[PDB]
Amino acid sequence: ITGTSTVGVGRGVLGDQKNINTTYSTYYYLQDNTRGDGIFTYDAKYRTTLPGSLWADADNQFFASYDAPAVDAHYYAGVTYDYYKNVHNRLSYDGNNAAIRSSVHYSQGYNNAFWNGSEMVYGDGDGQTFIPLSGGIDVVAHELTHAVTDYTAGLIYQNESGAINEAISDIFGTLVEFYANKNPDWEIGEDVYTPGISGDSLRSMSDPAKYGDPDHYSKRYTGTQDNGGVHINSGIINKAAYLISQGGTHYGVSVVGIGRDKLGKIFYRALTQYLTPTSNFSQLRAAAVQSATDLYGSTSQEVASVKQAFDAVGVK
Ligand SMILES: [Ca+2]
Ligand SMILES: [Ca+2]
Ligand SMILES: [Ca+2]
Ligand SMILES: [Ca+2]
Ligand SMILES: [Zn+2]
Repeated sequence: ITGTSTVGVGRGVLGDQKNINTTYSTYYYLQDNTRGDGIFTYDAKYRTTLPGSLWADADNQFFASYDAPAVDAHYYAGVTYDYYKNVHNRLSYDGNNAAIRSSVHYSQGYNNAFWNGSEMVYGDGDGQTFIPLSGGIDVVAHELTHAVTDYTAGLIYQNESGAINEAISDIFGTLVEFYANKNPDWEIGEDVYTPGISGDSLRSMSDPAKYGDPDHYSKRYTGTQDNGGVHINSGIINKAAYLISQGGTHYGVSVVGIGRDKLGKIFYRALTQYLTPTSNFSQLRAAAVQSATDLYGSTSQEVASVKQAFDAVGVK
């Protein structure tokens, strides 16, 4: 919409108060004109038609419980855009400031959120397995990171390249969660998963086996479910990225950690310069080694740690 940029206030899914960028033109819309070609949030009104209606509000105050998921989808897409711009110098997901669109209230009792190739979509959850999925900043950044991958490596969604594609989304979702300093951790989706159980999450990067996902290449899933295990075998790469950052000894192999910032620089470089649509785990290892070589030198500690981490999860 064409109108005047302004700032409204609301409450997110977890009850926290936040300011959001809106546009005024008769109604106040969830349209943030301060980032790129804009961030736009739509109401899918419990249907599956997309994108639905651009979210309109009469007084620029978003404290209704129906407003919550829209507030957080809108706000956390702004934080993800800032992370990619300020840390990696990338303007939106295509690198040319493409508008970011999200729809919330998709379907009824829908336990998922996803990047469909053109925009983000978030269910409200059934209230037991999940609460509205846009309340998790790691979920929002995970999905939007699929858009970055689609415009760069283009990793196909199946078998090892799809597992890499999912791991990349977990890694960057976790880095965004650390960047916003929102009670950060190495788990995925803990803010919106099972509101009645404390301490759990959908997946763990620090110990993927806690939920039964593989943490070593010898335990990979070789069947056909989940497109060849894209959400299961991503644990092998998640564990490797956790080790590179944090260090540790895993199946007898010791890794010195180099921290999150270098982790993010190496993987972003590998993603935007060396991975291709059909890259497999062994090609990911070579891409990450080369990236760390480019940035820090072939005899750096950083290259050494990337090798040890992939050796520790059995990826040669
Ligand atoms: Ca209102
Ligand atoms: Ca957290
Ligand atoms: Ca998390
Ligand atoms: Ca829980
Ligand atoms: Zn994903």
